[PDB]
Amino acid sequence: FQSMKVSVIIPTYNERENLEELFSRIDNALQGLNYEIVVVDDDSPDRTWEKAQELSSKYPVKVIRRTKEKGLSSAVIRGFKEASGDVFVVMDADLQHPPEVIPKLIEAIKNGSDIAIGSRYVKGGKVENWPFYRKLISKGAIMVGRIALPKIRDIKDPVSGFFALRKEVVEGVELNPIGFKILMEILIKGKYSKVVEVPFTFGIRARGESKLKGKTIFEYLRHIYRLMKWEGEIDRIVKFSIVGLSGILVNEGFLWLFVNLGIPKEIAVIPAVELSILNNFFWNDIWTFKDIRRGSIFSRLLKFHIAALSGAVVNFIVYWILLFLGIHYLIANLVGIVLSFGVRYVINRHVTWAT
Ligand SMILES: Nc1nc2c(ncn2[C@@H]2O[C@H](COP(=O)(O)OP(=O)(O)O[C@H]3O[C@H](CO)[C@@H](O)[C@H](O)[C@@H]3O)[C@@H](O)[C@H]2O)c(=O)[nH]1
Ligand SMILES: CCCCCCCCCCCC[N+](C)(C)[O-]
Ligand SMILES: CCCCCCCCCCCC[N+](C)(C)[O-]
Ligand SMILES: CCCCCCCCCCCC[N+](C)(C)[O-]
Ligand SMILES: CCCCCCCCCCCC[N+](C)(C)[O-]
Ligand SMILES: CCCCCCCCCCCC[N+](C)(C)[O-]
Ligand SMILES: [Cl-]
Ligand SMILES: [Mn+2]
Repeated sequence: FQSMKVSVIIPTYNERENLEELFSRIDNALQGLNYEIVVVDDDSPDRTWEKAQELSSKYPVKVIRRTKEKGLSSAVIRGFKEASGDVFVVMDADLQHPPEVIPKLIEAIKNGSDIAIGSRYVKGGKVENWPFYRKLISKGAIMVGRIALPKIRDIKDPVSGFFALRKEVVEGVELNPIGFKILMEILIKGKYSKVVEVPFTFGIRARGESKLKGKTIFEYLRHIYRLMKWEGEIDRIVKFSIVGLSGILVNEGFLWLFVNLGIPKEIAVIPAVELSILNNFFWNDIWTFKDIRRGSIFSRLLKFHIAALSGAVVNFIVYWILLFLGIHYLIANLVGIVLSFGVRYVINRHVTWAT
């Protein structure tokens, strides 16, 4: 069936030796299928944009040197533009991504997926010769993206550099050239309805020096912030905070009201807090999250209470922990309130008004 063309897009920088075993193993895996390889190199000081060209005699290889421009994600944007295939496959040259599972990816694409991800962390997936501290900071950094961007909540490896997509997913789509996480840009900005994750084994880099670890992590946070903006999440947070402020005022306003109406001070505290909670729920349901209301309004009210109490507990715990650590009590109080706002937001976005 793959008379339809597959472009295998490979960003390189000082990859050398691998080309031989890379192209060999790719060809073996994609035997007799219609495919091209699209190497996009940013003027390596080291030997190839042109070592790849001598292998053009043995392999269907198109080579691109960008000399004005530089960057991993940027290279893949370029590879998209220059590829002529129906299906794009993206991967690294160092053989950490095994060409032998490329068939499983395109197979997933043929079966109806718009996007097939090579995933270290789905059932079956592996990453060999890694400490578990290393593996968990990885899943940790990922979890930050899965929580901050509800759209990729169910994607266990959205930072993977190993994936396939139908050409249509990225056609007419403007992808941000900054960074290292092109897959994440696509999951947020691309056109698709089905994504699957395909287990594979992350291999040891056979040969050559490492050009990323570690520059990625800060860019990755800056990237998540850019995506949060694009997705409307930053705008929801600002409204949620504005509504939060109104709640603090309403809480005090009823508290003052109840003491001059006869009600004792610590019996008054509770109706005051409940009214502030209800106030906060009302404005969030018709403003902050007006567009993603589901089910009964009572079910959401109840869940909103869980998020409010969770916020209160987090505020309590964080505060006392910072005091024991010797932080000034006003900083401790400020961090308390901000972490409580963050946790309330997350639980509301993911539970109360989940998408
Ligand atoms: N044109 C161009 N190509 C690059 C650049 N940087 C790297 N490439 C190529 O992109 C690949 C990544 O370099 P590695 O040194 O192997 O990175 P890694 O640490 O193994 O990271 C991989 O795993 C991460 C998640 O585990 C991925 O997020 C990451 O993108 C990559 O797949 C290599 O093929 C490398 O030649 C660049 O700046 N410009
Ligand atoms: C605490 C400083 C922030 C003040 C902003 C107060 C709320 C902004 C106005 C939002 C209402 C506008 N609109 C169109 C939704 O009605
Ligand atoms: C579509 C309805 C628009 C709702 C307008 C925005 C409501 C914000 C109300 C809370 C603001 C009160 N406060 C204290 C911040 O001024
Ligand atoms: C069942 C007892 C409940 C005790 C926990 C106290 C709840 C505090 C809720 C804080 C919310 C106040 N505010 C201003 C953010 O709305
Ligand atoms: C939510 C109900 C609104 C009640 C209005 C309360 C008026 C503010 C209280 C007067 C201010 C007195 N004090 C002690 C704060 O200076
Ligand atoms: C992991 C939860 C941490 C809870 C911290 C408990 C607070 C300790 C309070 C010490 C002094 C306050 N007081 C009045 C009880 O003495
Ligand atoms: Cl709240
Ligand atoms: Mn690598």
